[PDB]
This record gives sequence, C-alpha cells and structure tokens, in this order.
Amino acid sequence: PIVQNLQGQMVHQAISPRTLNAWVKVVEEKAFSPEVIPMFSALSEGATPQDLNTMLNTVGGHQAAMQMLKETINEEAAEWDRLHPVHAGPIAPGQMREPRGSDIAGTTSTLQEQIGWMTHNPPIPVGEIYKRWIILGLNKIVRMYSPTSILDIRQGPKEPFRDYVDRFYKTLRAEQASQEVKNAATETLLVQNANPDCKTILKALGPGATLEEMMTACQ
Amino acid sequence: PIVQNLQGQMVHQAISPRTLNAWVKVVEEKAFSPEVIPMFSALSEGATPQDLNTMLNTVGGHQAAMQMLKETINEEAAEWDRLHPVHAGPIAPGQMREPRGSDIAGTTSTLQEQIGWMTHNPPIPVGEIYKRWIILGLNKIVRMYSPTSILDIRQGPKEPFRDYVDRFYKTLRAEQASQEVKNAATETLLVQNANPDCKTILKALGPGATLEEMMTACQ
Amino acid sequence: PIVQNLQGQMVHQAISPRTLNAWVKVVEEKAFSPEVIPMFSALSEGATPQDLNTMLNTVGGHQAAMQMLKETINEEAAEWDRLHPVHAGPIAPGQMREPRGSDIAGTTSTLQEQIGWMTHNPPIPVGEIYKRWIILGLNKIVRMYSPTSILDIRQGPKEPFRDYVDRFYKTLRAEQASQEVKNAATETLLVQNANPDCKTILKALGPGATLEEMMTACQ
Amino acid sequence: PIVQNLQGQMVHQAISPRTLNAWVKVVEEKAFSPEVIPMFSALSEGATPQDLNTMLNTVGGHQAAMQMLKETINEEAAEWDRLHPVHAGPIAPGQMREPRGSDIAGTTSTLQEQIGWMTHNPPIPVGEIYKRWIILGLNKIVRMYSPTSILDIRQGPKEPFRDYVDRFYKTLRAEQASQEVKNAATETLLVQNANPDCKTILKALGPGATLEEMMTACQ
Amino acid sequence: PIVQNLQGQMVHQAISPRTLNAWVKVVEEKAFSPEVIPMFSALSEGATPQDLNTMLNTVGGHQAAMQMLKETINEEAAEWDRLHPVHAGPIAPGQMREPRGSDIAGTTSTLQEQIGWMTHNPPIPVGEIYKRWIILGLNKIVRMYSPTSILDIRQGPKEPFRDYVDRFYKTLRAEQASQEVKNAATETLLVQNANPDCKTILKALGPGATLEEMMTACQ
Amino acid sequence: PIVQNLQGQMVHQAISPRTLNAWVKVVEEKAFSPEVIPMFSALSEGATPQDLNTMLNTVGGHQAAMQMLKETINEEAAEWDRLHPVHAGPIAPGQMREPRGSDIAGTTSTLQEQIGWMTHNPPIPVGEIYKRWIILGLNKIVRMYSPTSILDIRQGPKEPFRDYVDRFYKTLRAEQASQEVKNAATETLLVQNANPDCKTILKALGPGATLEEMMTACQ
Repeated sequence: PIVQNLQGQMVHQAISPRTLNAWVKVVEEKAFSPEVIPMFSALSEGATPQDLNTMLNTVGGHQAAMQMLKETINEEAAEWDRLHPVHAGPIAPGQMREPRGSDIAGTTSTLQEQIGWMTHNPPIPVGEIYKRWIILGLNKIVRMYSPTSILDIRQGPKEPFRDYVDRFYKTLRAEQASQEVKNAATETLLVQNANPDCKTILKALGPGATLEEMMTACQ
Repeated sequence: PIVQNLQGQMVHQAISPRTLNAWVKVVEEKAFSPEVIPMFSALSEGATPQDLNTMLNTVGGHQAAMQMLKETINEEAAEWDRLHPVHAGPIAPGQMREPRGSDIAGTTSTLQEQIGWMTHNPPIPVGEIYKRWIILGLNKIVRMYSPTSILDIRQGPKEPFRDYVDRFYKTLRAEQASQEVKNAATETLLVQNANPDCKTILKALGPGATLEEMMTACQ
Repeated sequence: PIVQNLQGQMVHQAISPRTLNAWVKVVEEKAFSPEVIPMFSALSEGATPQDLNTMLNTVGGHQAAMQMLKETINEEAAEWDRLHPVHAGPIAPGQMREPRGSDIAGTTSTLQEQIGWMTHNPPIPVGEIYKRWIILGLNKIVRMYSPTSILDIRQGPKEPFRDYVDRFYKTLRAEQASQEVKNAATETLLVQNANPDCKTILKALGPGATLEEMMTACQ
Repeated sequence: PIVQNLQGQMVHQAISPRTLNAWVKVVEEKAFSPEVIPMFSALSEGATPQDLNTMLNTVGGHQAAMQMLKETINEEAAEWDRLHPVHAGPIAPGQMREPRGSDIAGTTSTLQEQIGWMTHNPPIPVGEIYKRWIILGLNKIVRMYSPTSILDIRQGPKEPFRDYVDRFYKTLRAEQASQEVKNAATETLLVQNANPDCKTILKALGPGATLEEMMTACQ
Repeated sequence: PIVQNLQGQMVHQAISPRTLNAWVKVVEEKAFSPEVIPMFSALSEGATPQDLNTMLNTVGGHQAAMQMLKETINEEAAEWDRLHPVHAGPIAPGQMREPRGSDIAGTTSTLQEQIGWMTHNPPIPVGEIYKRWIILGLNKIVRMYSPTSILDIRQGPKEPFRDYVDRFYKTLRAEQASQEVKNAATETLLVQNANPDCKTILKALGPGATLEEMMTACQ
Repeated sequence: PIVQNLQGQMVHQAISPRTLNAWVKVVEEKAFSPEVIPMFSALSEGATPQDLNTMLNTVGGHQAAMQMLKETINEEAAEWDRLHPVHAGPIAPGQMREPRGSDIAGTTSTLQEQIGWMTHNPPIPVGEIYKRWIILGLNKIVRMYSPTSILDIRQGPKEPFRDYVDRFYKTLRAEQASQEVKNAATETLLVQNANPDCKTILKALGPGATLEEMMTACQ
C-alpha cells in the first residue's frame, strides 16, 4: 500500500503478510459470506492494484467464484475504457500515460506506474477504482454463498425467535438488502414467516414495533 | 482513530486489523455477554465513525442483534436531529457544516469530515457521540444474551455460597444494575435467595455486613 | 496509561488490548491465586483509573470476588475522603479540583481530569493511589482462592518432600506471609506437618538447617 | 532486502525471520500449489539474491522440486551469460564488475556486490532478475501434477455445479492456462464435462453466457 | 530494563509482557531444568531489580523452590553488606547513596534509585549484581529438578549409543558439570557405562577419541 | 548483533528474544535436520560471539549434539591459534589485542572487545569467524540423525518415482552434496537405484534428461 512517510510524501510499502494471512483466514472460515466484503475493504486500505491482486491470489479453492470475480473486474475494465477515450500526444516529464482498464486492474501496469498515479497531483486513484470493481465482484459472488430466497425462511415449530431472526437477516445481507428494505421486511415478512404462536403475538403488537420489542414478546 | 502525532496535532490513523480481529475474537466467544460492552469501548478509543462501523461490520452472524443495534443507533440519530436544529448560512473557510444524526453515524459523512469535526477547535466529537449510541445499543442487545430474573437466582441445596454469589452478580451486570442497586440487593435479595442454613447465618450477621464477611460466615 | 513522549512530556496512551487479553489470560487460568497480584501490578504500570477499570471490567465470572473487590475499593474511597477535607474557593487556570475518593476510583472523574492530576506539577497520582486500593482488594480476594489454615498442609504418606514443599509455600503466599514468617514456619510447621520418616530426619537435622539441606535429607 | 532510509538512500536490511517463517508456513500447508507463486513474490519485495536463497533454503522436504527449481535457475543463468558477453578492462572506483549468471543467482557474489548493483545508478537489479528466474521455476514445479489433464474433470452425478467449477479452474491454474484459454474452455469443456441435466441447461443457454449465468441456471 | 535511546542516554523501559509471558512459558514446561538458567539470563538483559522481581513473581507453583531461591538471594545480600561497609557523610546533588544488599535485591530501593545507579558514571550495576545472585539461586534449585546421579546412567542392552549420549550429558548439565569435567567424563564414565559391545569398541579406540568418532564406532 | 545506526556507525544491539524464540522453535520441531543450518545462519546475521552463544544456550535437550558442537568449535579455536601467532608489544589507544581462538568463541572476550573488533577499521570479524566454526559443527551434527549411504536409497517395488526422488535428494542434503555432485548423481545413481520398470524407461531416455522429464517418463 501507499502510506504517509515522515516528510509528508505518500510512498509505497509492501503488503503485510500478516494482513494477507488474515485475509486467507477469513476466506477459509466464512468463505464468501456477506461479511467477507467489509473485511476485504478494511484489510486493503490504501492498496495498489498489485496489492489487491496479491490478496486475491492467496485465495485457495473457490475456482468458480474467482472466475466470476475476474469477469466483473473485466466488465468494469472494458467500461472504464469506453467512458475514457485515449487522448494522444507526447508525455511530459513528471506526467504519465492515462491508465486503461487493464492498467487499473494491474495486468498491464507496473508497480511504479501504479504509485505514480496514486501519488500524482491530482492523483488518479487506480487502487481505489480497482477496489471498487473488486467489491462489486464480491457482491455478485456472495449471492452464490447465500443465494437469496427470503420466502423460504420460516420459523421452526419449536425454534426460538432469536435464531429465526439471525437466519432472516443473515439471508438479507447475502442478498444485499438496503437498510430501507430491511425495515419493510421486518414489518412484514419477519412477522409472516414466524411460527403460529409468535405470528399472533407479533400481529397483536401492531405495525411499528421495534425488533427488540418483537423479541421480547416472543421469548 | 485519531491520535496525537509528534508535532502535537491530532491526525488520523487506520484502525488496526489486530484490534478488529481482537474484536472479532470477543464476539466469537462471548457473543454479546455483559463483558462485550467494556471491551468494545476499550478497543475503540479515539475511533471515528468510520472506524466504529468497520468494527461492527466485521461481526458475522447475530443478524437480529445487528438490526436491533442499528435501530437504536437510528433512534439516537433522529433524536440528535430533533435536539439540534440546523442553522442556515454560508460556511467559512476552515469551518464545517453542522453534523446531522446521519453524519455522526457515518452514513452521510466522509472520513475527512469526521476528522475535521473531531479535530476542530472546539471539536465536535462525532466519534465519541456515535460510540455512546452504539454502547446504548449494546446494552439493549445484551439483554437478549442475558435474562433479568434476579428473583430466580436461588442458592442450591448443597451449592457453595461462593458460586451462588457469582450467579447473583453475573445476573445483575446483564441487567445493568447500578452500583447503588447492587448494594441494596446485597443487603436483601442475596440474603433471601440463599439456602436455609446460610440465610440463617446471614440473617444472624445483622444488616450491613460486607460481602467478604458474608462469604466467611457461610464458607 | 501515561507515558513519556519525545518532547519529555508525560501524555496519555490507550491501554493495549494485548495487555488486557494477557490479563484476561491470567485470571482465566490462575483465577485469583497469589500470583494474580504481582501480575496485575506488572500489567498496569502507569495506568489511569480508567485503564484500571477497563482491566477489571474484562474479568468474566467471579461475581462474588468482583463485589468484594468493589467494596474494598469503596472503603478505601470513603477513607480517602475522611482524611482529605475539601478546601473551598475558585479554581485557577491551570489548576484542578481536589480529587475525591470517587474521582480516584474513576466513577466521577473524566479521563482528562485523571491525566491532569497524574501529569500536574506536583502531580496527584490518582492512578497509583487507586491501584493501591485495588491490590488491597486483591489481597482480600486471594484469601478466598487459597487456604489460610496452614495447619491443613500435611505431607502425604508417600508424597515426595519436594511436592509437600510447593504446597506449603504456595499456601504461605496466598496468606501473604512476610519473609520473616516464612523463616519461622520453615523451622517449625514445615518440619511438623511432614510425614513420619521425614519428620524424624528433619528433627534429626537440628534447628537451623536450610531448605536445600532439608530436601536433601528427605529425597 | 533493500529499502528506502530517511536520507533517501536505498540501504540493505536483513530479511525478516517473520517473513521466512511465513514463507515456511505456506509451503508447509499448500506445498507448491498455484498460490505459492504470488505469495513468494509478495514475500520477497526488494529482496537480494542472498535473501531469495535464504528463503528457498528454509524449505524442508520437496527434494525433487528443489532440484528442478535449481535446474531452471541454472538454465536461466547460462542464458544470461550467453546474452551478455563480458566486456574487458579495469574497473573504476565507484563502478563494479558486470554480473554473471552465477552472480545474479548469488553463488559467486557477495552481499555487498548484490547491494552495489541493486543500488548503483543506473542499478542492475540482480534481485529482480533472479526472482524472475525463481518464479519461472515455481511455474514448472506447480505443474508437478498437470495434464493437459482437463479432459478428466467431469461433474459428478450429484455434484453441485459450484464445486465442479472450482475443480475445473483449479486445474487450469496448475496448467497455467492464460486468460484467453480459460474463456474458450468455459464456452466449451466446462459445458461438455458437466452432468447430463446441467449440460442440457448450459447447452440451452446459448454460446456466450457468463460464468455467473451458468451457475444460476444449474444451481 | 535500561536501554539506549536516540540521544545516546541509557533510559528505563517497562518490561515487556511478552517476555514475562515467555518466561512463564518456560517455567510452565521445563520447570527448573538446566535450560531454565540461560533462558532466564537471555530474557533479562539489561533488567533492573524491579524487572527481575516482576519476572520471578509471575512464577506460579514451585513454592519450595521460590523460597530456596529467596534464601540464596538473601545470603548474597548479607554478604554484599559484609564486604561493602557503609561510608558516612552527606550526599551531593547528582550522587546517590551506596546501595545495600536489600537495595540491590529491590526490597528497599525505588525504581528511580535503581536507574540512577545503573545509569550513573561510573554506574553501579545493581541489575547485573542482583541477576548474578538470582542465577546462583537457580543453580541450586535445578539440583532439585535434576539433582544428580551419573553412576546410574548406563547404556541399555539394545539402546542406541546416540540416546545413551543424550542421557549422559543431559545429566551432566543438571549437575552443572564444567566443560573440563565433561572432557574427563567422556574419556572415562561415558566409555565405562556403555553396553558390552560398545564398551569394547570404545576401549579399542584408545584414550582420546572425539565424541563424533565414538558415535561412529558404535552406530 | 552489530547494525548500522543513523549516523553511519555500526553499533551493538541486543539479540531479539523473538529471534531466540524462533530459533528455539526450529530446533524444537526439526531438531538438527539439514534445514537447521541455513536457518541458524539466517537468524544470526551480524551476530557477535555473545549473541551466537546466547542462541546456542537456549537449546534444551540434545546434550550429545551440543558437546559434539562444542568440540568442533574448540578444534577450530585451537587451529586459529596455530595459524595466528601472537605478536608482542604494547597496545596503542584505539587499537586492541589480537583475538585468540577462545576470544573469537566468546569464552575469554567481553562484549565490548567483540564490538571493537567487529567494528574496527579494518575490522576483525570475530562474529563471522565464530559463526563459520558453528556451521561446521552443525554440519557434523546433522549427520547424526541422517545417513551418509546413498547406495542404500533404492526405489520400492511399487513406490512412486516422486517419493523415491524426495528420499534421494533428502539424503544428498544431509551429506551436503554440492550442486555439482547432485547433477552427477541424477545422471547416474538416481537412474540406477530406481525400480526395474523405471530404470529401463530412464535408461531409455538417454543421458542428459532433466529431472522433470524423468518424473514424467515414470509417473
């Protein structure tokens, strides 16, 4: 990653192997569950494209997911290129070539080029743009690690409301439900897909009770 | 988090992944038991709103609890807004917009805005105010990984007074009994919910014996 | 804790979560055995009252012991107040209010107030005074995690003298026997509470043999 | 490795034993699987030839692979020599001898010579050239179980398409299939080596569906 | 411990809890085996008396050994006092009181006094002198965790010479045999306490063969 | 070890306990296997003689090996002395006594003397010369757990060529075969000590096939 040195300049530093191993950790337990996303972001602050690739390259297994991820990245790359036409003419000292989609993604760019862009004035944040494309990939992949389908989340005959709740919101994340959607689902589906006794209690509570009030009424 | 640099200025630094992993640790063993609270605080000294979110976002599972937490945070946000009316007019260089509830919580604010507030003179401590709202959430959630049946805590027929005591105060924490309440409960309920032999001894000790004297009289 | 920065000033730094986890470690294995005491001290050098509380608050379990500890702390607080009458009148810039027992203990004092005291010239070392009160608590608690009836430490019929010795001095620590007491106990009780064969050998050695000579005579 | 000091000069620093142990780690679990490659690179940024050898020398086991690696390195060395004829004449102060293949590889060069080259103006990046040769070795070794054995990757009778996909691309990596090849294999072999039901669905999808569409059609 | 800062001055730093835990580690597995000695030394470079005590105080168990250790320390203290008479008269600014045995050992001295001595010009290395006394204690204690018994180390009927050798020198360490003694024992006892076939071979080798030649002759 | 400070001078620094523990690690798992050698070297860059001893002294167990190591070190010491006669006469300020074998090894030399030599102009690298002698010891010791009989490495009747290869080169390392020797052994012994079917195939391949071609022909 790029980081701030003593003299105020942003300079490059090697990715930490501790962080790569932490990333390996997460993927090894949680696979590509909704939480792999904020983690991947948290673990890659200030990363270059090379650093992002190094991280993705330590993933073992998940061959289909890696390919799906690659394909989103490549769709984002081709779009970048469409929306950014090349401007001709000679490059001045101190300046650099306009990055193509491939360069952002780190296929056609050197580490030095990546730092020059991310550190130029004004910078072109290739690491940030490429990490955006990777997160969009991750979004698509998580939807294979937690396939949507909320209508199939029903409270068991003797299942504690608490557990039914974890299974409800755990499914909403996977399908990347916005906070707005979760509010509507709570007022409706959560109530409806509950067991008979609870559904009567919840239905009795009135529309607009908070989640902590619902859990209390059906403990 | 924000921290003190050599030149005396408070500047930003990335959350440690070691701390995030430590936080993941705690939640993975203790779940949301009373101790998750002081820990969460201890692990987030000087945090920004982005840092607090990054931490909450590494929690896997507990979908119902996360939603309940979100809802408290949002109630605190809406209150903030109610008690802080917006003051119109142009923003001077060096100053910044008055934060809304959403900005405190980090939904509508950038990292730079968060640092400007927390580091301005006088600062507006968004990280502190948002961490307050999160701790209030945690309080509510622990009461789903904790029951308040102080009346149901009775000393077993052959249970050592020592163990009966851990089970008594362990229940008081969960229900967040102030230190004042604990004093009254010790003088009363602790004595009353004890086994026959001990209750006679304790009742014999007189009102006002310390906890170490009680344990001694019933060892 | 408070620590020395480059410019020579003592400034605050967040408690290390590594240290808190180390402290959790100790309590999780050794509970409140005599060794929990020097450890707690070693782990809290330069701590503020907030840091000391954060540490005590990560302890899980031991509800009776925590309450007993709280009560000593509060007795020490009330004494502090008795021996330190409040002096009236307005506070000058650069000065601060005289700490009460509650402030030392961190209930009524802010982190900033704690640093001002501990860092003022001359300082008022609230962290040191409060850590003293906590160690006195620990002393009382260890006497529920240990023994106290040295008279009950007898050498087994076929127990090696070496093991009998560890069990003898391990009990003396818990009961905080001074070095002077240990010398008298060695000359007497150690000899007397030994098995028949050893007791004759030790009694044969004469009063005044060293511990290494005793172990040699009964190997 | 060589790194940037405060005064701007690139100076030498000892390889971290933490990194060597991390490298030992990887090899001990993943052996020489496709991921050992980007890791080895990530762990050796800025390394000298001595640092690269130190790393290879901590590998236990894999005697055949180490020898195969040595042989590629030596073929690369002999080629270097072929393409770089020696230029005679006396060496000026401040300059150094032209490195031979053996020197790059670190057999005939001292640590000081390695730093002089890598740090000279213009530098001769022996550490970079030697790390290139090692990665080419690694490529050959990872194939210690290739094909083209893709024809043997068939979807099980009741195997989930997802798993069949990981096994397909996991085999493509080992055989170092370029991104171009993977695209053709996806359109063809992936479809053909799938179970009966899936193969009909995929064949129904039409040539040119993305990997995420294929997984969706056969979930 | 005391360590060298940037400005060249030796200043104090808190003992690392990582080191204390490492020390706890060693004692928890190896107890007080001959190797506890060089370790204790290695772990306490530059320590003050307070640091040495903090380390000894984290030892759990071994009550008899701790007391024996204390007694050696106290014998060394009383000797120090005998050989160093007190010199009267007022203390100049910048100077300090002559340390007594008790001060060296850290019972009667403050941390600041310890640093003043160890850092004065010329210094009085209390940490070094006290660590010497502790190592002498350790020596005595190890002789209860491995006392002695050489004549009892005989090579088994079908025991490999290699193993017989580890058991021979492992016993010599415990009994703290100097390097001079080990040489004589090798020429004699090692040969004599070997099995019949080996003893004839060794006896055949002639007096003065090295240990590697002996192992070769009896593999 | 000795290291480069900011002002350009080589000054001393305490051995890292992390490195000593890493060294303990290696010896505790791999014992004295061929890989202990490059590790020991990698872990001791820039070490003084005291640092090398501190490292050797943390080894537990292996009493016979430690003695054998000591004896090589002492043979190297006595040789040093033979080849370096003492030159008489008074020592000038700024200069130092010519080191004897014992001083190199750290028995008769102080830490300060070691630094003066290693840091003098021109230096006398006692740490380097002593580490050479230790590596020669290690070489001899590694031959205690392994066998120097390559003629005894034959491919099993149904043993996979791959495994036969690991057992061949694993034996070559132990006996420290140079890279030149390994090339000759591959062309000859590897082929000859293979099972009947493989030996015919290999013999069929012609002299001069690479190791990867041999493995392919006998998979």
